[PDB]
This record gives sequence, C-alpha cells and structure tokens, in this order.
Amino acid sequence: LQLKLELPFDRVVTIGTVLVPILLVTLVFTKNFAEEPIYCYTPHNFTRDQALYARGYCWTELRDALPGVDASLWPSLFEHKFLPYALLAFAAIMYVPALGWEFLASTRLTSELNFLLQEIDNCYHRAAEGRAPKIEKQIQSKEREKREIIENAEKEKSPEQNLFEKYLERRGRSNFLAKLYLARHVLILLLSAVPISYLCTYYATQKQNEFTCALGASPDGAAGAGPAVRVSCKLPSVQLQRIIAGVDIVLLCVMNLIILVNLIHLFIFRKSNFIFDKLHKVGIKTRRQWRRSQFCDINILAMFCNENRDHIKSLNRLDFITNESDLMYDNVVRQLLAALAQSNHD
Amino acid sequence: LQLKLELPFDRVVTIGTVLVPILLVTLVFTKNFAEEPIYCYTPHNFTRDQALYARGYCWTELRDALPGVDASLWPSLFEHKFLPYALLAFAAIMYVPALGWEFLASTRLTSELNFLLQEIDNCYHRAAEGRAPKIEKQIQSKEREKREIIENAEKEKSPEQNLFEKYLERRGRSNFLAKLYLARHVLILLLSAVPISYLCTYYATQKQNEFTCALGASPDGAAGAGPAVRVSCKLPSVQLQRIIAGVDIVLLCVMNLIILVNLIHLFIFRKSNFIFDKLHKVGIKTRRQWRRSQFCDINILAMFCNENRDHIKSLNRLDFITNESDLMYDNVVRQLLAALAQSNHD
Amino acid sequence: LQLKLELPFDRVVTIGTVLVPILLVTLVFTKNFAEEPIYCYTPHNFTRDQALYARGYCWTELRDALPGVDASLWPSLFEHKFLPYALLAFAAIMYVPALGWEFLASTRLTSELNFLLQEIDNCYHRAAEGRAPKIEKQIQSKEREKREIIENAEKEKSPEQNLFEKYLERRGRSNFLAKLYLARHVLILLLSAVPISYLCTYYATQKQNEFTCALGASPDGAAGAGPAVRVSCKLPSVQLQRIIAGVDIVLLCVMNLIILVNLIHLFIFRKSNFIFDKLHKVGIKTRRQWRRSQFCDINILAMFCNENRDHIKSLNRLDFITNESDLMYDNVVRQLLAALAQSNHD
Amino acid sequence: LQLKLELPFDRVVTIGTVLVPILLVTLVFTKNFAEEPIYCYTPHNFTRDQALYARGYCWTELRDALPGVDASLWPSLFEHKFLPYALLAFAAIMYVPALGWEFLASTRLTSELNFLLQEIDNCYHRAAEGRAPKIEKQIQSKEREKREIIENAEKEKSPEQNLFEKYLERRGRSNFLAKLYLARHVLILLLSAVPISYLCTYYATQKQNEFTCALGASPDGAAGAGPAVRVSCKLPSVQLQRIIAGVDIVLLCVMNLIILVNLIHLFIFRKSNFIFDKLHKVGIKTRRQWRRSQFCDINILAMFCNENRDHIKSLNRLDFITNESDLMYDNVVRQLLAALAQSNHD
Amino acid sequence: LQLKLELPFDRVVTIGTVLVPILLVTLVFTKNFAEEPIYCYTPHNFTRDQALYARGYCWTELRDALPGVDASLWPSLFEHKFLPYALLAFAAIMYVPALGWEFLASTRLTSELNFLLQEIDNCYHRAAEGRAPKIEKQIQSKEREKREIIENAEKEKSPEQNLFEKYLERRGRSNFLAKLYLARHVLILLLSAVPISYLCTYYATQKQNEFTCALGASPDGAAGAGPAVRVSCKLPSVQLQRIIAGVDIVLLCVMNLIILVNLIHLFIFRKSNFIFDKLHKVGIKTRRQWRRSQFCDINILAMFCNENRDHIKSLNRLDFITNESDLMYDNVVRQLLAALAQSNHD
Ligand SMILES: *[C@@H]1O[C@H](CO)[C@@H](O)[C@H](O)[C@H]1NC(C)=O
Ligand SMILES: *[C@@H]1O[C@H](CO)[C@@H](O)[C@H](O)[C@H]1NC(C)=O
Ligand SMILES: *[C@@H]1O[C@H](CO)[C@@H](O)[C@H](O)[C@H]1NC(C)=O
Ligand SMILES: *[C@@H]1O[C@H](CO)[C@@H](O)[C@H](O)[C@H]1NC(C)=O
Ligand SMILES: *[C@@H]1O[C@H](CO)[C@@H](O)[C@H](O)[C@H]1NC(C)=O
Repeated sequence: LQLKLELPFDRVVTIGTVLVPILLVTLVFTKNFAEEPIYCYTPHNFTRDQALYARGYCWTELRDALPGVDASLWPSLFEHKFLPYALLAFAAIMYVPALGWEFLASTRLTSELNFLLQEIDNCYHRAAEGRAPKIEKQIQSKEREKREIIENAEKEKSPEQNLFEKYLERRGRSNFLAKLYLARHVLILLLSAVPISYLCTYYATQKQNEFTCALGASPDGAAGAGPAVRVSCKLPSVQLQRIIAGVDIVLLCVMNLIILVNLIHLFIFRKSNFIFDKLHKVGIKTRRQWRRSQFCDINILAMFCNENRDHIKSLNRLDFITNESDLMYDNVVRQLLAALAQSNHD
Repeated sequence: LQLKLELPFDRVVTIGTVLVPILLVTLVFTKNFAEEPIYCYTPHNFTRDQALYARGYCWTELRDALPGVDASLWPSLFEHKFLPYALLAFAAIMYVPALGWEFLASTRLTSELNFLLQEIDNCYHRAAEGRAPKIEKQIQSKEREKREIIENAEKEKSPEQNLFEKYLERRGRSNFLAKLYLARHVLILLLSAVPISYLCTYYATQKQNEFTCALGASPDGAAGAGPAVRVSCKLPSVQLQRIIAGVDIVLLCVMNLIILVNLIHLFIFRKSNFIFDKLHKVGIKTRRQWRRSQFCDINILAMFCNENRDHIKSLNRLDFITNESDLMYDNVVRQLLAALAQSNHD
Repeated sequence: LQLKLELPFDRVVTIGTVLVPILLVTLVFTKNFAEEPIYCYTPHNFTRDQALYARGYCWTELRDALPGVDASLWPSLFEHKFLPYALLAFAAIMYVPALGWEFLASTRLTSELNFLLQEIDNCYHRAAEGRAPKIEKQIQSKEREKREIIENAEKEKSPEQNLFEKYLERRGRSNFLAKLYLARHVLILLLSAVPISYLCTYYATQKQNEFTCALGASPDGAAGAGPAVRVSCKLPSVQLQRIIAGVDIVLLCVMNLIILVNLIHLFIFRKSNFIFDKLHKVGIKTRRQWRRSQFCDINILAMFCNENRDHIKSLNRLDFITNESDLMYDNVVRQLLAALAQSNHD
Repeated sequence: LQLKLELPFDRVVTIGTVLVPILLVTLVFTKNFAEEPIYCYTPHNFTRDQALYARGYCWTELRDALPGVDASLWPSLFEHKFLPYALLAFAAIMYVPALGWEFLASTRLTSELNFLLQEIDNCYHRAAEGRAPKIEKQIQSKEREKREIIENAEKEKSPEQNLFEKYLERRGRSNFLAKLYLARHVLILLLSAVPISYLCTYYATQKQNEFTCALGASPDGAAGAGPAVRVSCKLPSVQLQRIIAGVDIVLLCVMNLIILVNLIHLFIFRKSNFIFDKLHKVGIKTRRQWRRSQFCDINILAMFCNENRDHIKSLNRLDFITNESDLMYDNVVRQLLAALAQSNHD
Repeated sequence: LQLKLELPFDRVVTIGTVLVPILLVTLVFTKNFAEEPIYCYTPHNFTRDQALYARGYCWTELRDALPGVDASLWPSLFEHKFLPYALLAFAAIMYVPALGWEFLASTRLTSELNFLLQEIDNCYHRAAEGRAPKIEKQIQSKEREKREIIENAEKEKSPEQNLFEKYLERRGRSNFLAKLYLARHVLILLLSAVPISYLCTYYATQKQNEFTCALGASPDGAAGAGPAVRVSCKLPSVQLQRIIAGVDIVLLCVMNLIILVNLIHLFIFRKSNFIFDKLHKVGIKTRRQWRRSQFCDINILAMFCNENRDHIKSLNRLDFITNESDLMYDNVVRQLLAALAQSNHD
C-alpha cells in the first residue's frame, strides 16, 4: 500500500488557500459570461451596428472620461476587466509552494519515515521482550520499586537501543527538514502577502461602476471631422467582483493568522512531541542532550508519525492498553498481561 | 511494478515550458471566442447586412490603411490574428525534444538501470558479508586501525567487486548517455531561442489596436464605380494577447536560465556524484582512472539512481544507519550492529 | 504481458503522417465554424432575407464571374470549400497502409518472434553451459589461444545450435516479411505521392480570396424579367487553409525523405545487424551462406528484436557484462566470473 | 481467455461496408446542420415572418414548379431531403447479415473449434510420440527409406488417429457451416445490390440544385384571392450528398468485387487447405474420400484454424522447425532433435 | 464466471421490437428539434411579435378550421404533435414484458440450470465409466451385437441413472416454466396489437400537412371587437413521422410473424429436443412416459441447454467424437478410444 505524507494542517491550508479561490474564480467567470460585458446608453441616432461598435469600443478601451477635457490622461478602469484573471494567477502562485515542498522532500521524507516506522516497530518488539524479565525480578525481590527501576534502566540498554540513541542524537543536530518545513510555510505567508495587498488596494479605492467613454472616429462628417460622441456606460460585473475580493481577502488573512499561530505553537510553545512521549511511555531518558532546540528535525517528524500513527500495527495497541505514560510503574497487571501473552508462546 | 526515469528537474522544465503555455493558449482562445472578433464603426447608411460584410472583410483582410493613398502596400496586422496558433505551434515544438529523448533512450536506460540496481544490491550484500570478518580481525589485534584498513582494502577485492570495477571503467569512457542528455537540453534551449525571439519582436513593435480599413466593392453606383468607404475598426483581443506574450517571454527566459545553470552545475562545478560517494561510504578507491572527465556517463546515472534511490531496499537502510561516509572507520558500534544482525543468523 | 511490434521509426512515421494532419484538420474546422462561411457586400435595396439568400447562394454556387459575360463557363472556387474534407480523406488514406500491414502480419510476426525469443534464450543458456569447460581447457594447456578457440569451435557444435543454423539458413531464403515491410513503406510513399501533388497544385495556383457572384432569379420584375445583380463576396477561411496546405506539404515531404533514407540505410548501406552481431559476441561463424542478400527476412527481424531486446532477460545482462563482441577472447576475468556464477551452483 | 472468430477478410468487409458509410453519413449530417436548410430569394414586399414562412414551406413541400402551369403533378425533389436517412437505413441493412451469422453460428462454431483445437493438440502430441521409434527402426536397418516409410504408415495407425479419420469423414459430408458461410456472403452481396442500384439511380437522375416553388395562401387579398407568388430557392447540401453518393457507390462495388473474388478463390480455385497440409506435414493419407467436394465444411474450418493458428501452442513450434511438409522424410536431424528433446525426458 | 440466459432468439425479438423503435424515435426528435415547429403565413400587417404569437398559437391550438364556420368542432391535428411521445410509450410498453419475465424467472432458472448442468456432467462421466466394460463383454463374446446391447440396457441402470429418470418424469408434468415462456411471448404479441392498430389508423386517415388556423383575440379594435384573422400554416415534420409510422408498422408486424412461427415450431411441429437426443446419443429409453405433451417444461429447457451447450466442458467433446446418435453401436473404435483413454489412466 501507500504511506501518507499529508498532515491535516497542511491540507486544510492548501484547501482554504487554493481550492476556495478557484471556486470563487469559476463563479465569477460564470456570472460574467452569463451576463453582457457592458451596458452603454447609445444615442438615438446610432444604428444597431454603430451601437454594437460603441459597446465594444467602450469595453475594450475601458477608460473613463471627464466632463471637460481636464486632461489627456484620465482615469482608467482596466482592473475591473483584468481581476478575474489575476485571481487565477494568485491561485497558481499560492499553490506553487506545496508543489515545491513536495518535489524537494518526497524522496527524503519517504526514506526517513520508512526507516523510522520499522525502527519503532523493532523498538516496541524489544520493549515486549524486555518487560518479561521484570516480573521475574520483582518476584525475586519477593525503595524496592525505585531501585528495581533504576537497575533495570542501567542494565537494559540493548544494541538497537544504542542504535535509537545514536539516531536521535544525530537527527537532533540535523535541522534540514525543519528548515524546509519552516521555509515552505514562510513562503506561503510571503506569497499570500502579495494578493492580500493587491486586493486590499482594489477593494479600497478602485470601486467604480459607471463611466462615460468617448468615441473617436465618428464618421458621417461629409469631408469634415465629425462630432466626437460621449456615451455613458455601466459595468454589470463590478459588484460580484468587489464582493469576492473582500471574501478572498478575509479568507487569506485568516489562513495567514492560522499559519502563524500553528508555527508559534510548534516551534516556541511546544514542549513535548509525539515520539519523545511515546518512548517515555515504555521508559527512556529523553534527556536534553537531544533537546533544548525546538527548531529540531525530530520535532516535525513527530507530527508525520502522529498522522501515520496507524501505519504501524504493534505500537497502536501498546498505546491503548494503558495510560499516564508510566507503563513500567505497575507491579502486576499491565506487565503480567504481556508476560502471559508473549513469554509462554515461546 | 514500474521504475521511474523522470528527474524532478526535467519534469519541472517540461511543465513550465509546455503545460503553462498550453494553459495560456486555451485562456486566450476562451477570451477571443467569448468576445467578438472585430468592432467596426460602420457609417449610418450601412444596412445590417452591409455592416456585417464590413465587419467580416476588415477582419479577413486585416490590413490597416493610411489617410492618403500613400502606398499600395500599407502596414498589416495579421499577427494579431495569427498569434494564438503560433503559440500552439511553439508549445508543440518545445514538447518535441522530450518525446525525442524518450524514444531514443527508453530501452537503453531501462536496461542499464535494471542492471545497475541489481548490481548495487549485490554490492551492498557483499558489503554486509565483508564487514563481518573486520570485527574478528580487530579482536585478533587485541597505526593499528590504519594498517588494518589498508590490509582489508588489499585483501578484500571480491569477484563481483572486480565486476564493478570493470563496469565503471568501461562506462567512464562511454559517454553515449551523457551525449544524449546534453543534446536534449541544448536542443530545448535552441528551440526556446525561436519563440523568445518571435514574441519579443511581437511584443516590441507590432502592438496596435485600432486601424482603418477600406472597403472595395461599394455597390449602389447605379451603372457607376461607387464610393470607396473607409471604416475605422478596433480589435478587442489585442490586450490579452500582448500580456500573455510577455508572460510567456519571461517564463521561457527563466526556464532557459534554469537549464543553463543546471547544466553548468552538473558538468563543470560538480565534483562528487551519488554512486561514487555511496560506494566510498562502504570504502573503495574511487580513483581518477574513471574520473577527471565530468562529461561522463556515470555522472548522470548518479542522478537517475538518486531519483530511484528508494527503488532498491537494502541500500536505503545502509545510508541512514551512519553518516560522514566513513562507515568502516568506526571500531565497534557500526560494525558490531551488523555483526549481531547477520553473522548469528547464518 | 504483451509484446511490442512498433519499431519507433514506424510510430514516428504514422504520427507525422496521420496524427499531425488530423490536428490541422480539426484546427481548420474550428476556425471555419467559428467564423461565417462567406461575407457578401449586398446592395442597399436588399432586405435581410434577400441578403441571406445572396450570402447563401454565392457560397453554394461558389463560382467567380467576370466583368463582361466573357463565357458561359467561368472559373470556379469549389476547392476552397472542399479542401477541409479532402484533407480528412488524405489522412485516412495515409493511415490505411499501417492497418493493412497490421492485419497481414500480426499473427505471423507474433509466432515468429515468440519462437525466436525462446530460441535465443536457450542459445544463451547454452553459451553459459559451454563457457564452463573452456576454463578447464585453458588450465589443461597450463598459438595456444588461437588453437584452443579453433578446437572449441570445431567440437562445441550443439544440437540446439544445429537448430539455430538450420533456422537461419531457411530464413535467409524466405524473404516474405522483408517483402511485406518494403511493400508497406513503398505503399506509404506512393500514397503520399497523391496529397503532395494535390496540395501543391492547390497552394500553387488556386489561391484567391474575393470574387463577384451573379444572382439569377431577381424577383420584383413586376411581370418582367428583372435585374441580374452582381454581388462581391469574400471568403474568410482561405488564409488558414492556404497556410495549412503548405505546412502539410512540407511535413509529408520530410516524411517521404525520412522513409527513403531509412530504407536506403537498411537495405543497401547496412552491413551488420543485431542478431548476427549478438551471436558473434559469443562466437559463431556468421558465414555468407546466410548472407550476401541484404533484402533478407532476418534483417528486419533484427530490428524487431532490438526493439524487443529487453523482453528476454538473460541476453540483456550478457550484453552489458562485456564489449567488443569478443567475449571468448579474454583469458580469465570474463569467463572466470561466469564459471564462479554457474559451475559451483550445480 | 477468449478465442477469435473474426477471419480478417470478414472484418475488412464489414469495416468497408458499414463503418465507412456511417462516417460519411455523420459527415453529411454535420454539413447539413451546420448550413441552413434552403435559400429562397423572397420578393421585396415580403416581411421577415413571411420570408421565413416561404423558406420553410418551400423546404417542406420541396416540389419544383414549371414556368407555365404545364401540369398538376410537376417534378419533385424529395430524395435530396430523404437521402441522409436512406444511407443510415442501408448501413443498418448491410450490418444485419453479420449479426445474423453471429447469432446463428456462435455456439456451434465455438463448440466445434474448441473440440478441434484440443484434437489437433493431441494429434501433434501423438506425432511427437510416434517419431521416436522411427530413429530406432532406421538404426535397426543399419528402397530402404521408402519401405520404412510405407511400413510405418501401415503399422502406426493410433486410436486417436482413427478418431481423426472418422471425424474428418463425417465432417466432409456435413456442409452445414459451409452452407451458412456461403449464405452469409451471398446475402451480403444481395443486400448490397439494393443501395448500389438506388444510389446509381440517384447519382444519375437527381442532379437539380435550384427550383422555383409556388406559395399558395397569399394573404392581404382584402376580401380577394390574392397573388400566388413564385419564389426561386436553392439547396446548399446537394453537392456533398451527390459526391458521397458516388463515393459509397464505388466503395460498395469494390466490396462486392472483393467478396466475389474471395468466394471464387475459396470454393473453386482453392485446392489445398490449412488443416490438410498441416496433417500431411507429419504424414497422413489425405485421400479424396474426404475431398473432391470443395464446398466442404473443413474447407472453412481451415481458415478459422489459420486465424486461430496461435491459439494452440504446440502446433506453432512444430510448424517452424521444418519446411516442405516432409518432416518424416529427413533421416536424422529433424527427428533426432525430437528424440533428444522427448525420449530422454521420460 | 457467469452463465447465459438470454436465449438469443429472444434477444433478436427484443432488439427488433424496442431498440429499433427507440432509434427511430430519437431520429424523429432530432429532425423535429433541428427544424422549426410550424410555418405560418402571417399577413403583412403583423409585426414580428404578433407573427410569433400566431406561429405559437396555431401550434398550441393545432386545430384546423374550415372556410365557412360550418361547426363549433372542426377537425383537429393533435396527433401530429403527440406521436413522437406515443412512440416512446409504445417502446416502453413493449420492453415491459421482457423485464417481467426476467424478474419472474431469474432465480428459478438460475437454480434449475445450475442443477441440470452438473447433472448432465455426472451423466456423461457415468457414460464414460459404463462404456469401459462393453469392450470386455465384446471380447468375452469373441444377434450377438443386439443381445449385448439389450443386456447392457437392462443391467446398466445406475443410481444417478434413476436420478435422471425421476427428475425427467417429475419435470414432464410441471409445466410452470413453459406456461411462463408462452405467457411472455403471447403478452408481447398482445402488447404489439395496440401500437400496430394505432399507427395503422394514424398512417391511414390522419395525414394532412397544411391547415388554416383562426386567431381569436385580434387587438387594435380601438374599443371594438377586432378582425378575426385566418392564417394558413404548414407543419414541416409530418412527412418523416408518416414514414416512420409505416416503418414501425412493418417492423412490428414482421416481429409478430417471427414470434408466431417460432412458437408454432416449438410447441406443435417440434418433435425431438436437445436434451432428449443428447441423452439418446449415449443410449437411453426416451420413452413417451415423459413425452407426448409438447407443452412441457423440459421442452423449453432444451433451448436453454442448447444455448448453454458449451458451459459444460465434457459434454462438448463427447458430442463431436462421433455422429448419428448411435455412440454405442460401434464395435471397436468409438469405444476402444475411451477404453485406452480412461481405463489405463486409473
Ligand atoms: C451615404 O450614401 C451616399 C450615397 O449612397 C454617400 O454619398 C454618402 O457619403 C454616404 N454617407 C456616409 C456617412 O457614408
Ligand atoms: C435598387 O432596386 C432596383 C429595383 O428595385 C434595381 O433595379 C436596382 O439595381 C437596385 N439598386 C442596386 C444598387 O442594387
Ligand atoms: C409586391 O407586393 C404586391 C402586394 O403588396 C404583390 O401583389 C406583388 O406580387 C409583389 N411583388 C412581386 C414581384 O410579387
Ligand atoms: C390588414 O390590416 C387592416 C387594418 O389594419 C385590416 O383591415 C386587414 O384585414 C388586414 N389584412 C388581412 C389580410 O386581414
Ligand atoms: C396606440 O397608441 C395609442 C396612444 O398612442 C393608444 O391609445 C392605443 O391603445 C394604441 N393601440 C393599441 C392597439 O393599444
């Protein structure tokens, strides 16, 4: 079968950052192509062909005039016509970082997690093996419990246990994957900084519906220049665009806040991770020699393991048999169950 | 199952070189067919049928006139009508080289990599076999370490190790696949040279929206010639085409730069490859007898293997157990683990 | 699984001969149906229904008139209307020969190659068997090498090797499949000879965009004949058709040249084939008794096997272990490897 | 898996007889619906609604008038409107016989060929068994060869060989399947006789493109009858229909000729079939007791087996090992190979 | 896999009774929607909106008028508008009985045929077993043959032979399934009786294309009633509907004739059925105790068995090894083959 590399945070982010804006984009496209581009109040003299020319020129030129001349460069309205493509551009731009992280991390994370799942499976098999002599030691004794636990900790270190210790020690000082994850999310934030600014500058000031274009050719001059006509036009699609702009602004701002909160929780406020607590459940040191640097590789690997917690069978059951992450502090029940489950079968 | 032959770099290149321009092409087609081809300001007399004839003729002829006669050959505008097809032609042309390389390298690379993966699997199985006597030699000894490593290197040459040496020696002087890869990427660059030039010539000079056509027939002469009418027309689709042209120019220029940078890094600045370092991890000579020519077949086979790194199981684990590519310079732990993992099982 | 019979060159030919023209045909259809069939400058008096009748009649009749009567038969323009169907006809005609060859060779080539792949597999298994006693012979000896090779050639002839020799001898004088392949490619060339001629005769002379039709009925005579009106019409789709005609002409001419070059290389300039050299690698006579007639069945079976080179596992490896097609001229390493690989396993 | 019953000649016939006419029919439909039904030169007085009524009535009535009254029954043109449905009817009618033969022969031919393939497999297994003692007999002898072959023919008759003889004798006088095949192909020819005649009558009689209809009601009489107006109409789709009619005529005539030639070759000129020659290859009588009647069931079963030649494995190889259909006339090599292949394995 | 129950004759019937009329109905829909509903010769005064109102009213009312008043109920034409739905209704009604039979017989036929196929398989295995001692008896003897056959017939009764006898005896008097099949076919005929009559009534008398409707409202009265205008209208779709009606009539009448002939052949003229002759082949009584009532269950089960002939392997071969349905009357070959094929294998 296949192993998962997603994580609910990342998929929620990509959904709310790309899928929703794509839906709004297609909705705007449908609304705009269902209606007519522009509505121009052509004079009475205009024939139907001339009126069509006016309604086409005023939608291609799309530049508002002023009562008097008042300028040679008068305000334009091109953004009302260009937005429903800029939204697609923003959707693609904000979808790029997920693809980049996928390309840059697929093989590496696949290999690392493939090794880690087997390593944890063997670690919990070793835990099953090592809990067996504890009951015999306790009966031999029959603080007692404290000294028994201390001597067990001293004398239990297995070869694969040293393998785990060395692996954790080397990973703790190899922040490559944490670097990549932080880079991906910071890149998402920085890219989102662009459309937020653009839309806020578009929702804020450039919200105009009606203008008055000026047609230039004006035939019928009869060897003369001819009268330059001014035609008042109104755009029908500005309202939905101006509403979708605000919707997208709010959505992307909320996504930015969510990303920042998650990063702060993971790299500053977080103290205990998944794998560390899971190992401590069976009983290990978890000393600071591989800690005190929250910007650590295992720190994020914990999240992937938690998502893939059920990709490995054994661990699963061992987690739900007990609680409190003190599996080795009971005298009889929790360890006696494993004793009768495994020791006799051999 | 299937084995991959696509490098992330090549897939990124083909995406950004073909898929994006195809998307822009279909967007331009949608915009052009949603709108109306041309908008002509027909005179007042023109009936609807005559106006339709004018709006069709001026879009078929598509040749701008001048105030006076001033010529018999006056500037044309055929490109504004022809571009959204030349863009498809460029997309297909730039997709050609990938298909050519596929057709010319499928079987050869398939066979070569099928042989290489099995060879490396057997090589690492041999490494597992050969690490076992090293611990026994060390205990027999109990600079010591340096002389032990030297004698091990001298006396460890295995039959399949000689197979590997001969294979590498013969591949180092057979640059066929490197020739083909350089040819493919240089061909992509050369093909990109064409549309870049064309679009830059189109975005640069031939960018105008409004012209004035001259209708020729002019019936209603009543046994006479008739009046040759001049009709001012405006194209609605020039703006989007002129923007997509710039977008494509920038995209393809960036792709060209990426191609050149990758080639320079791979064939000039690169010093160490994947397979060489991987073999040196277990310990081999890696002498210059099969090196000093970066334009080498194994140089790219390294990249193909790296993409297919996880297609071979054993190697994977052996990479993450240790680091520093000095697996055999550790006295106990690294080789003691393998000794207990393999020697006792026999 | 399935076995291939595509031989890249044929697939390239059929692509460039059928698939591309089909794409151009559908592009022309899209352009023609997106536009209007004809644009006619109807007089002022014409109502909308009469103008529609004129624009329909002048596109159904589609025969250009002349200033005066000047004839009862005046030049026509039916090809501008008929081409985008003749192009489909040419595509189908050029696709026919591939289907014919498939129908006529499927079963026979399937059977022949199914026999040949197993036959070569057994041959290389025999080669593995026969290299084993050679090393013992050399050690017994310990020109020596030349006499050893000669005696080995004399005394090594195996039963299945006589099967090989008889099969090759009988195939060398049975040119049925070579006949069929030459017939297929010559038929493709001959069928291409038609569309090239037609399109060149169309791109060359029958190229004009505007004509003047003459409407016949002319009601409103009020018990009289009525005025025969002349209406100037312009076709919008001639330009794209005239460009696609040239594109197809160039493409099919290049395909013809490629076919001719490939045939000349294969049947005249070619001297060594795949199977012959592959057998000589292990060492056989390859005498002219089954050669000197390049128009030979085994000649194209060699290409078919080369395409299917990896459909037989063993051979593959045996090709990449050595080079120079002198596998049995090395004293030790090449045959010592096989000796340790096979002799001990028995 | 599945067994084939397609006999490529039949598939070619059905292709060129049904699929091509269906393609032409859909092409005609596309052309007719893309265009306008009829083009009528309505007078000036007509409004747009009256002009639409005229253009609809003259295409529903579709009956040409004459200058004077000249009749009450004047020539009609209904076939120009009805053909693109008669073509569909002809396509379905000519597809019927294939479906009829399928329904009437599926089970019977399935069972017969399922029995025959196993019978021939067993027959060639017996051939392998029986060639073994021939070498021993020859060595015992060591005309000699002729007497050995004669005595082998006399004494070799095996049980399943008598089974084969009885089966062939009973099939030779049971012409049911040959009857059915001849009936199918003669029925295809007879059904083709209809559309050939109809189209040749249509491609030769109906060539009118233009007529002059007479509208009947003519309101505005103001308590009077009103003027019966005559409107000249032109059909746009007659040209393509008239061309497709000729194309279909030629195609179906060529198919008829191909069918007749194939039947004449199979049932009159044919002398040797597949199964008879294949059995004679190993050596049997093939006497006229089951021959002299070319209209025989086994005659077409031979073609069916030839199409299914590779559906049985053993036979395949046994065909390519030798040639000349004289397998048992070779002294050593051909039979010695089989001896070493089979006799020792037991 | 799946077992077949379609009885291809019933597939032919359902095809020709439902699938063809559905094709004709969709063709009529395509014709009617490609054209316009009605063509009305509106007077000159009518504007375009009033003309549209007239062309819609006269097609909604669809009731022909008369020159004088002549009635308050004048002939209608609703059928010309209602037929292309009545055809769909008839198609569904005709498809109903097949669905009913399937729903009512699926499980029962599944169980019955599942039993019977294995039952016949066991019967033919028993026949293979029982032919073996016959050769021994014949050699013991060495009318002789007649006495041997009669003593075999008396002494060969096996337990499963009595199972066969009892099953046949009990089925012969259980005519439920024959009842169901006859009911299905007679119901198909009776349901066909409706559309045949309706269409023959529609094709016969209700055939007129042109009528003259009378518009009622007639505004512009200026405080007065207004002039009741009469508008001549013509339907364009009557011709194709009238042709399709005749086509359907002929098709369904021919289907009725086929059904009647098949039923008469099956239940009156039929004498020997598949299973009876198949069992008589190996030799059984087939006495009239389970016969003389052609309206019998096994009578129809024979057809399903014949369709499912090849669904049981053994039977197949045993049918074609011999002929004449006298397998046991041959002395040596037919029985010696089975003897040497089975007796030695035990
Ligand atoms: C209108 O038509 C007359 C002749 O028909 C021509 O002289 C005049 O220039 C036309 N006016 C315009 C504005 O084209
Ligand atoms: C105008 O109409 C009259 C008759 O109605 C015709 O003789 C004349 O040719 C028409 N003029 C043109 C320019 O077609
Ligand atoms: C013109 O209209 C009148 C009635 O308005 C009609 O009688 C006459 O036939 C029409 N012209 C022709 C050529 O039919
Ligand atoms: C045309 O209109 C006038 C009044 O508007 C009316 O009297 C006359 O009957 C109308 N024509 C017909 C054919 O009814
Ligand atoms: C025509 O217009 C007048 C006023 O302009 C109005 O009173 C009258 O009702 C109109 N005609 C009809 C038929 O309504």
